[PDB]
Amino acid sequence: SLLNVPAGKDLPEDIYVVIEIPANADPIKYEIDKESGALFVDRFMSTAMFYPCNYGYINHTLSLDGDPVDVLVPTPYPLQPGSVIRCRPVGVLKMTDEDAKLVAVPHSKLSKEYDHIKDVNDLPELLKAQIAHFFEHYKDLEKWVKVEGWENAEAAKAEIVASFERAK
Amino acid sequence: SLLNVPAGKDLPEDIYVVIEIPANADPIKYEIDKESGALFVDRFMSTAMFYPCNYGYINHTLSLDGDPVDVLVPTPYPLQPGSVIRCRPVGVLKMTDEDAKLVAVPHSKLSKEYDHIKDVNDLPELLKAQIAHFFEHYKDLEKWVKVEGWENAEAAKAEIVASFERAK
Amino acid sequence: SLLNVPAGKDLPEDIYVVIEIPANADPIKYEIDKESGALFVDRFMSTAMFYPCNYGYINHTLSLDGDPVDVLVPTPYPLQPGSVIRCRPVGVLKMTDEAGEDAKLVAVPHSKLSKEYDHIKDVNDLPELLKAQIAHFFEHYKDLEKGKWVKVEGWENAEAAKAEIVASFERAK
Amino acid sequence: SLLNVPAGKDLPEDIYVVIEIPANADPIKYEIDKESGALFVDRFMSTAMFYPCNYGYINHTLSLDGDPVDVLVPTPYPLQPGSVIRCRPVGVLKMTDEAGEDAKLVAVPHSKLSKEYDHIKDVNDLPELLKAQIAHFFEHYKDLEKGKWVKVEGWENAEAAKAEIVASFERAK
Amino acid sequence: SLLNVPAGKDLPEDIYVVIEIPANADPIKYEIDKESGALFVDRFMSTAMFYPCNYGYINHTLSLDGDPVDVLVPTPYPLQPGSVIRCRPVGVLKMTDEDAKLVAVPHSKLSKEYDHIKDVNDLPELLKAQIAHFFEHYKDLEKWVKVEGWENAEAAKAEIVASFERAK
Amino acid sequence: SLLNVPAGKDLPEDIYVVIEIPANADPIKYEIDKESGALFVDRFMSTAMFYPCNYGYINHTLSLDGDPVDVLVPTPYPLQPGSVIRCRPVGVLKMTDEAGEDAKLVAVPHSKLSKEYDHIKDVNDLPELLKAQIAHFFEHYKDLEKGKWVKVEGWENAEAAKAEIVASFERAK
Ligand SMILES: [Mg+2]
Ligand SMILES: [Mg+2]
Ligand SMILES: [Mg+2]
Ligand SMILES: [Mg+2]
Ligand SMILES: [Mg+2]
Ligand SMILES: [Mg+2]
Ligand SMILES: [Mg+2]
Ligand SMILES: [Mg+2]
Ligand SMILES: [Mg+2]
Repeated sequence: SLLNVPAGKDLPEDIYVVIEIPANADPIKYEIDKESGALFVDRFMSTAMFYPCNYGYINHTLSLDGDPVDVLVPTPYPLQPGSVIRCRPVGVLKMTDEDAKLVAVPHSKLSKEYDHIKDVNDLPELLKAQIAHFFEHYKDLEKWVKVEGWENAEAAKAEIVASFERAK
Repeated sequence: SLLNVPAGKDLPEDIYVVIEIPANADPIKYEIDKESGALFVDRFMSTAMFYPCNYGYINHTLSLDGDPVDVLVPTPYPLQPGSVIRCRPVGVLKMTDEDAKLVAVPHSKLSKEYDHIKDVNDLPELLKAQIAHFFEHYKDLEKWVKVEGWENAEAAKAEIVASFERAK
Repeated sequence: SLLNVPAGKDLPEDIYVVIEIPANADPIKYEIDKESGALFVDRFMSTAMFYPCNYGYINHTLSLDGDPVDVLVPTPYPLQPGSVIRCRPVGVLKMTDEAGEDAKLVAVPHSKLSKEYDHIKDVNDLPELLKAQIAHFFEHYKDLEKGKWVKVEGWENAEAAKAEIVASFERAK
Repeated sequence: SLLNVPAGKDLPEDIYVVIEIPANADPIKYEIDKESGALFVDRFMSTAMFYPCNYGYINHTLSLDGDPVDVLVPTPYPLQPGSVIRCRPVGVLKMTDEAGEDAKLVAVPHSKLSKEYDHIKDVNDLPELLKAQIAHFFEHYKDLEKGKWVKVEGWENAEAAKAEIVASFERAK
Repeated sequence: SLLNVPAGKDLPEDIYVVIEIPANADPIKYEIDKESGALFVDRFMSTAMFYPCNYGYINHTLSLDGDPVDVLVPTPYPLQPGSVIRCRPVGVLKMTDEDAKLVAVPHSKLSKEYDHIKDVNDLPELLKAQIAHFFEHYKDLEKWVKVEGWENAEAAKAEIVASFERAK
Repeated sequence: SLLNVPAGKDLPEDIYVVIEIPANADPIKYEIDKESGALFVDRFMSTAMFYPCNYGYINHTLSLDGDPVDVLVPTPYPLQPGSVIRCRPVGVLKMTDEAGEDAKLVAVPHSKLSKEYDHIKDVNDLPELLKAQIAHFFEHYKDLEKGKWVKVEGWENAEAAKAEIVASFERAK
């Protein structure tokens, strides 16, 4: 089951992200039920918006807000909900609703299209702008958010370590 | 696994439906293998028809025909096969092939678009007509069905209780 | 060609809307080129949003913004860009952008194409959620565009909508 | 424009079919408007069915029902509404509806677009399942329409199909 | 879980194939992680090619190359990744990278559209040509393959028996 | 009609490309018929491949192969066949097939439709992977066609691309 997926091959550099929401999909917010490991429908988003990246989490992590570390992962093609992808963290969007969303890109073994993206600054400015705007507005018709800013790979990695250790 | 999903938060008012067939999809009839909990292909439908609603069942229920209680769940967007959705029952299409198909709509927490639908009579007449016609004709090129009529929330709820208790 | 499509069967009650952008599609803003009648890519939207309804225009109309009357049309399923749909107007979303005033009509499929909308006779009959999504979209789809802004001002009834159609049709003559 | 598309390269063996509805699509019945050549939404089908094949017509043909010859064309993948495909006729589904008689031709992609259909020379070569689905669809797609009914009467060969094409082409002159 | 799916109802005649890659899909190569049974992203294919058939494996089999027996399964419609389909083997494409890919078609109970295909020779020549060409070229932009030839149902069945027994 | 679409706003820097085949689509090779302007199905590709980019042409151009200049255009999302996109050329893939010489231009969306490509000024700025996929595709998409072969010869810069456009435009006059 998805419940048995490890946090990564080598934390915080090499991680696995369990995808819950594909990039560019219908506005259905799914979530893996932590008890069953099954894909539950969390809610039908009320805004006409879509996640600009595949969205999911790192298993075996516990942040402050209670859940696992949530990650956005850009890919050439939308991924299947419930699928697991190997990535390396490169940044973190910090916001207040405080919450942190990491940005991880596919591991070199899955694709070479991202090798050049080592840090938050290497991410296409538009994409960063879209992620922010999305997080800043998807819940408008409901819960609110306030994007504070981006942080580097180090801070993204620190969040992973802290949450994994905190999960233990 | 899907095998561990509960019948609902509060039977028969608040239930979880394990989706096997998405609304408006290619004519592939999937079914969750009860032993493995895996999605098996039951058959490739022979008619050029598609389920007008997402189709699935309530876990931990056993009707007479042997299976779990089967449910149709309208949603704004097609759901993923194997996904689980929280709903509240509102009616039942009774037919003879006797079989009963409940109609459940998304729980208020997932969407407010259905709050006004409390009973079978609140369902759009077209949709009810489509569900009937579909059930009445999808197996024409194979097994036959004869739609007898709709029943209220109470009867739909009674079917859930009877099947859950019968499952115990 | 799309350029020859009439404004409607009986304006302003019965109109045709030329679809340029389907509902729930990828963020590509298409626009029918006025001279060729061909579907041009106006731009790739910068926000992660999608039109909540099919969006197009009534041909042979000229609003004061120099363009045809814009119309949003909800349909059970997304339509093909470049297709024409028979509708009857039911409301208008009034707004102000960086250029000035703008209005978007909301029209529903005519009774002969579908009965599902027969009960929607006016702006008030539209699901509140739908109205909310349309407003939120227009209010935010251009947020990532330097120098562009939208201020939704409110909705207006069928009568106001029909008024826009006649004025613009006459104005286009 | 689609209005200028020829009936075919060499009628009735080699024809072009203007596609209006793709195979396995959402239940939206499109129709090319005869005067504009534009794709109009004829209606949103009320049943949970979809055309088992791409459906369109041969341009410049006039059958006695006042419309062009209707043709169903199976293809490996669904075609774009408004596209034209070169086919060769292989059969005709004869039926009677509430208005009277109707016939739908079944044509397959010409050998130059694909070799996959070279072995389908006549109505009997079509997979029985495909023939069954087409009949069932026409027999049931209008079930939720008050006052509409279809009674499939049977299939006919390539020769009968080609006969329909020539008669209607000549008839359209 | 998918890990508990049996090899088939009756080996080597009646088997179950666990689908990992749907036919005609985006070039994402998924694979079921053998430890968790979860769908992992193996890699984003670099060529602009797509599997001409649904691709997966027979569970509880171990070939030489180490994995389970991999199967291509033509269907009227693309199948869901992680879904299981009942088929009967009809041929095997042998190649060297040595590797063997079986071709199985849906079991008669799921569809009758394939009853007439009993052996490798009954498969549409184009499809066989497409499978070969695909296998011969998908890894060009990376690992190489050399299609050697097709073999009959018997050889396909022999491969299943050998791998199942070898898996024990 | 598509036949009336101009070659561009300011050739060879600013051009329009009429899309015939979208990126990452089913293997159906569409082609705009030169006389009708309608989208014809040229053929169903025999290989399990798909165009890595949207593919079309610049109207009003005539290369020595007797056809308009072919252009591949990467876009964030696949475009509708028959739509026109404003681009600026950045390179050309030179190749030789069974008929002789051929060249495919690579153009990117103009700055006004999207800023995402502003940094792509020349063939060298294109992602190497993209260049590799395009070459591999043209080199293999016709492998299952008896008597057809492609030999990619190399890439050339913006200048060479712009040269192709002017020569062909002038040549089409
Ligand atoms: Mg959090
Ligand atoms: Mg039952
Ligand atoms: Mg979308
Ligand atoms: Mg305006
Ligand atoms: Mg469908
Ligand atoms: Mg007729
Ligand atoms: Mg192997
Ligand atoms: Mg594809
Ligand atoms: Mg050329």
